[PDB]
Amino acid sequence: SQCSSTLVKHIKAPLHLVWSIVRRFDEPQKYKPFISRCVVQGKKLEVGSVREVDLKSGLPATKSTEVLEILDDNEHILGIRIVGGDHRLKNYSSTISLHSETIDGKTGTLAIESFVVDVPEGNTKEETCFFVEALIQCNLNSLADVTERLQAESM
Amino acid sequence: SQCSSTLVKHIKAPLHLVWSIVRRFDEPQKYKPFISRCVVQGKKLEVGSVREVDLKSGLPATKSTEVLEILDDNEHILGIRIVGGDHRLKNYSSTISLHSETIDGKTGTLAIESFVVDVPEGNTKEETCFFVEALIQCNLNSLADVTERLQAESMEKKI
Repeated sequence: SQCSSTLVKHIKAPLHLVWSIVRRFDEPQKYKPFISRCVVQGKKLEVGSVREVDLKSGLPATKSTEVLEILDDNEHILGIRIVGGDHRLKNYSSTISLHSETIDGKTGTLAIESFVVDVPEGNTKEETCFFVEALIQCNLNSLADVTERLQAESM
Repeated sequence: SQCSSTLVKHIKAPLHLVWSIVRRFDEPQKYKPFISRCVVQGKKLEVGSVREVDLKSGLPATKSTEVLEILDDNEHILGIRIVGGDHRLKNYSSTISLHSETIDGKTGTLAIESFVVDVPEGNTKEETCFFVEALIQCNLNSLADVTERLQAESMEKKI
């Protein structure tokens, strides 16, 4: 009836740098490959700020409206809830927490993204949820590439 | 700039049965899981015939317009081309063939499906193809499920 799943990604870059990008609720296109532009109505980073995402051309969907639900600069957590948009996903919530770990002897970040979303009418978990897992996996993969180029650029 | 890939499915049912379903160009609902309605204009399944597919509710796209390109009852090939719909898929074309096999001392069918589609611009092949492979793997796995249940039912009719 509803599907929750958790995606994990190891990143070869320092936590503060990774947070610096993740934390931008007004700039998801920073690393999310399917976003074209983003507009935040109100003060960009408060809990309750709505954003209006425009996806890129030639994808199944074109727009998404999302609400920032948690931004914790302390425990490094970011929660959103999608609330509208032509993708037709219903009741989607997603949290990304960021933990400090050590990868290949140097400092690194674990990304943990959880999400919950209703399985559409007439379709099974087995048909649907691997698409949502894929998108996020892709989103995290891109965060890694982006952050690591940034951490490499610093040298 | 183009996304090309082939998928494979080993199905535990006779070829006559799988083809029985797969050749149904007017009813991809029989096994494809996202499809709600299929209208076919004029001739049912003759090369050139077009189908308007309606997707089920709550999905990122609602309609697809596809064309029958190959229907071969003898060689067991079904080729289609998508030419419209709101999935925004550009130059999608797919083709599926069914082949007979004897594996583990029990008859069966290998299905093998190859697709080709344009990659959305401003996105890379890496970010986008696995999505198309996955949907097809999804249809293939479903085909095995549907087909194999039918075999089991038929084998239940043992008297």
